[PDB]
Amino acid sequence: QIAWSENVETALSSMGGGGDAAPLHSVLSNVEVTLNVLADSVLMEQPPL
Repeated sequence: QIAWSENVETALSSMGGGGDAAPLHSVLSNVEVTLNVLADSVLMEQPPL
């Protein structure tokens, strides 16, 4: 949560110049990428913790 919050804060601060392109997409992509790994890592067998 902290990493996501800092990333979004930095991206919004950078974008503050009247919509400077869209770095937020990268952040969003990052989340999706991470999510994909989780969606791949839950199918296998894992310890309960």
